Parts: sequence; structure tokens; C-alpha cells
Amino acid sequence: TPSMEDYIEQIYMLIEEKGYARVSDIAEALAVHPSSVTKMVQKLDKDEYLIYEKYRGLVLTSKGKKIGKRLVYRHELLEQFLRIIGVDEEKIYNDVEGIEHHLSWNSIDRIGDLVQYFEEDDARKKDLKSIQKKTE
Amino acid sequence: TPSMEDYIEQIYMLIEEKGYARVSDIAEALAVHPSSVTKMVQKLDKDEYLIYEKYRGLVLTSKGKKIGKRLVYRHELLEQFLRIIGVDEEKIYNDVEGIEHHLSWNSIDRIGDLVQYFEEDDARKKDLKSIQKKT
Amino acid sequence: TPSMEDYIEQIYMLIEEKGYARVSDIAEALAVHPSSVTKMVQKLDKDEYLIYEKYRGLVLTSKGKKIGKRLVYRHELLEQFLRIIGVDEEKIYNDVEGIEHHLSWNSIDRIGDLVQYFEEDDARKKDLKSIQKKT
Amino acid sequence: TPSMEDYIEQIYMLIEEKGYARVSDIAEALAVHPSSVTKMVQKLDKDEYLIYEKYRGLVLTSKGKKIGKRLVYRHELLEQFLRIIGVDEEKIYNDVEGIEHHLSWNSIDRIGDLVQYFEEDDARKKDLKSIQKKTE
DNA sequence: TTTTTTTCTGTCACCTTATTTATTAGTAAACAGGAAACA
DNA sequence: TGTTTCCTGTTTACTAATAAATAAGGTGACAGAAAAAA
Ligand SMILES: [Mn+2]
Ligand SMILES: [Mn+2]
Ligand SMILES: [Mn+2]
Ligand SMILES: [Mn+2]
Ligand SMILES: [Mn+2]
Ligand SMILES: [Mn+2]
Ligand SMILES: [Mn+2]
Ligand SMILES: [Mn+2]
Repeated sequence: TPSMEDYIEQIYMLIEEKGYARVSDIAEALAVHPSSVTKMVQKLDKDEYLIYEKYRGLVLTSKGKKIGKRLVYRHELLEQFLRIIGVDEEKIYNDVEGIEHHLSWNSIDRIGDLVQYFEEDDARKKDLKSIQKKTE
Repeated sequence: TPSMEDYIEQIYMLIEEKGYARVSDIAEALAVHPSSVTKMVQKLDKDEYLIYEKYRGLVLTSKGKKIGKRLVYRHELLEQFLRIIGVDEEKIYNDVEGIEHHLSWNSIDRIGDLVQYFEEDDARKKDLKSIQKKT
Repeated sequence: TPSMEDYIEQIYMLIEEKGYARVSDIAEALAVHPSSVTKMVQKLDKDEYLIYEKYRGLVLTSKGKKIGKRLVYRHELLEQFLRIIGVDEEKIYNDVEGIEHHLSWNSIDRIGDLVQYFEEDDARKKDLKSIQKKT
Repeated sequence: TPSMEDYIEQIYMLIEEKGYARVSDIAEALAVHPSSVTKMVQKLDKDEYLIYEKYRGLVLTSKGKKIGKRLVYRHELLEQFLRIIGVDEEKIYNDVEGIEHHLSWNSIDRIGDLVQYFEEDDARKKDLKSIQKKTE
């Protein structure tokens, strides 16, 4: 099930952004009651993804850092992919969070071929925009 | 919603392919126990997607067909997109059935424009492979 | 082929009505034991009138559709004939299912002209009723 | 049922045509092997319709001759009906023998009314004959 | 010489009984929370 | 803000029961021969 990965994603993003992994701010961001977060963090601490103390914040382990880096790579790739294709901003975030878990790594690899195709050249992007507008 | 769209999609595909949809066919197509299929047909009948006759069969109403056609169109379009981009053959069917239900129809339409950008010209499909090969 | 034409006739009607033909519904329609329905379905499958799938169902082929479409027209025409002529509605169905399989198509074609002769005017049917009401 | 009525019908027709009915005449009339005729004469002896002798012949009783004339009436009426509406002369007989056994007597009476309707006025036949060719 | 009955014996028509599969109806129980509590 | 303790539906199998579809056997009228009676 998909709900297992986003906690690692969020913990990584949070310790890079503000160095403060905590039970509070990862709850409202997911729009869930903090008791579910309390249960999940304690479930996955037992799988070596975390470092924890009864009155201290969380820290990532050696494997958690690189797993989270891959997750952030995937999320950041897909956001700019969808912007290149041209879906309006209001849609992008939840579209990415919807698909990011079900794509296999072969598809994430081959999407890298596609995103570079429209970024290392100026013209192909404008051809794609011309087609996009020709039947809007 | 996703979990009902899967059943509408599969029922439509079976009707289209062979003219009748059976509980024992939907169960394999979805890889579920048939009790779930019957308990879900008796749930789609009250939303008027289906006409359900107990121990006899089921049929799509005019509401159901209009949805099923769009669902199958989305399925084929996403498969063709992944095939144009070059995903491994065995993985395409696993990825498409995963992502398809979370995608807004807005991005489905924009993918429908992306697919024809490359379908328009034989040159582009290997210009892209010129990006691929230098990895 | 009287005994064989009835199955195709009823299967066509039942597909147009329900959307699917089931062995038990055919058995009730022809008023026979369902094993006699199975035994005849497996024969129509080898005469190529229909496609049969074991424990799954039936589909009419291009032969069977065009045959049954004509048989149903014959049925409706004979019902309309006996209803024009003044027979009480109890016995019309039994008479039709009795005679329809023994009439040649020349007879059917001329009965169509007779029915049209009576449906193109109103005075003709009342002269016919006026002769019935004294002979 | 067909094979039960047609022996009375054909025996009556032969008795009125020639004054006597042999077993061979019935076998040829129904196109069957004569032993099938004798084993049916056994079934009719049991039912009072006729008088039988082991090697001499058949004679209809007062019961048989009443029914046989009504069956001959049905035959002649249906033949005249099919001949009025324009069926080809060679097609008539085989169509009559097919339906005479399944039409109930109510339909036969109504068919008699229909035959009267055309036989009492010549113009109706001309109207029907015009429409009969209008679209061939 | 030609019918006209008595047996032989074959397909067949259709139903009864049994069997194999498919469909439906509860029971359960592990999940995913989540309303009150704390600190 | 950092968690704990019972509640509270959801989702899916599983196990039973219920019916539907199919196959293996019988009967038994109806032909069609081929001898036999006349
Ligand atoms: Mn996520
Ligand atoms: Mn993400
Ligand atoms: Mn689907
Ligand atoms: Mn799909
Ligand atoms: Mn019929
Ligand atoms: Mn009919
Ligand atoms: Mn007859
Ligand atoms: Mn006759």
C-alpha cells in the first residue's frame, strides 16, 4: 500500500528544510489526526528507518538518508515533468502525490529521457506548445 | 471513484470483447474472490450504472456505457504513451493500471496532446533516442 | 426445420429482450427440460449458427442474426394477420407457433400483401366485420 | 395430431372417390410402407371410427363419416383461401397439409368469413391483385 | 402373381437422475483510524 | 504539544448454501425390412 513511503519523504524534506523532525508538523500537512502519525512512526522505527528517544526528536539512519534522497528525486522530477507538459498549477501537486507511488523505477528512468528532451533545447518545447494550443 | 471505475472498466471490456460479462470472469480479470464481485454489482445497480438480475446476469445502462468508453480510452492512451516513451513491455500493464485512476482528466488531455506530438513525425521518435543513447 | 428454427427464433428474441440468453430462460420459453436445450445448443454451435462457451454462454454469428431477424418478422406478420382477421386473442399465439414453421415463404409474402390491403383503409375492416356479424 | 387425422381424411376421400379403400391406396396417399398403415388401422379399430376385417377391408361407421366430411371441408376451404390470395398453384397443397392440423376451428370459421368477403364481390379481388404486383 | 399381416430391429426424441460449476449469503477478523483522555 | 486507552466502522477472504448447466442412462413411439398367410 502507498501510505508507507510518504512519512520517509516528509521526514527527509523536513530535516533538510528546518532540521526539526517532529510529530506535529507532519500531521496537518497530510491532513490526518496526529494519533495515526504517532502509530505509524512507532511502527516503522522498528525497521531501522529512524533514531528515536522518549523525549527527543527523530533522526534518519544511514539507509534512510539515501532512500529519502531517491524519494525527493522522484517527486521533484515528476513536478517539473508535469509543468513541462503544461497542466495547470492547481492540479500538479496532488496528481504527483497520486501517481508517485505506483510508477516502477523503469518508468521513472525512462521519464528522465523525456524531461531532458524538452529542457536542453528551446525549440521542441515551443513545437509542443504549438500543438497544445492548436486543439485547446 | 477508483474502486468502482475498475469494475465499470472491466465489465465494459468483457461486454465489448465477448458480449457477456460473468461474475467468474470479472473475478479473474480483477484477481478477487467472486463474493466481492457480486457484492459490488449489487452496489452498482442502485447507482443505476447496471441492470442486475439475480442468478441471471448484468447489463450496462446508458449512464454506464458513457463512462466505460472514457475509461477504456484513458487505458489505451496511457498504454500508448508509455509505449512511445519506451517502458519495458512487461511493466507497462502493471504501471498503467496503477496510475490511471489518480490522474485528473486535465493531465489526461495534455498527455493526449503529448502522444500526438511524437506520433506526428517519424523523426522525433529517434531524435528522442538520441537523448536516450548518450546516458 | 421446425424443431430447429424455434431455438434460433427464441434466442434472438431473448437477446433483444434481456441482452443475454440463458439456458434456463430458453428452457422456459420452449417449455422443455434444460438438458435438451444444452444438447441443441452444442449442435447449433457445430452448424455455425452461434458461438458456444462451456459454462459461459452464447453469441449469435452473422448467419444466426440474419436468420433470426427474418424468423421474428414472420412471427409478427402472422400475429398481425390473425388479429386483423378477427380471432380471439387467447388462441393467436398457439395458432401462430403451430403454423409458422410449415408455411412457405411465398405464402408469407402473399399474406403480407393481404395484411397491407387491410391496413391501408378503414372501411374494408368494417365490411369484413359486417360479414362476420351475419355469417 | 397430423398422423391421427390424416388417415380418417384419406380413407374418407378414397371411399367417396372409388367406393372402396385398399391398404395400398392409403400407403401411396401418405407415402408410407403399408405395414405402417395396417398397424394404424389396428389403432382405429379400437376407437369405433371404422369396421375392419383381417384380410377384407375397411368401412367407415356413422361416427367416422360425420368427422371425415368436416375435415374435407377444412381442406377445401384452406385450399380455396390460399388460391384466392395468389399463392402459386404448385405450392398450395404442401402448404395446406402443413397447417390444416394446427389451425383451431375458430380460425377456420374466421377464414371462411374472409373467403366470403372476397367471393361476394369481384372488385375486391382486382384491388388485391393490383397491390399484389405494385411492388414486385 | 400380388397384396396384406406378423415379427426384427434399428435409429432416434425426450425426460429422469446425477454430477460439476457458478453464484450468493452470512461470519469473521485484521486495519485504519479516532473520540476522549494527558501534561 | 507528546503521546495512550478503548471504540467503530471498512475491506477483504473463508466457508456454506443455492442454484444453474452438463453428462450418463433409460424408456418407448415410429419407422423401415423381410418373411409369412391369403
Ligand atoms: Mn506520497
Ligand atoms: Mn511525494
Ligand atoms: Mn482501472
Ligand atoms: Mn485501466
Ligand atoms: Mn416458432
Ligand atoms: Mn413464432
Ligand atoms: Mn393432413
Ligand atoms: Mn388435408
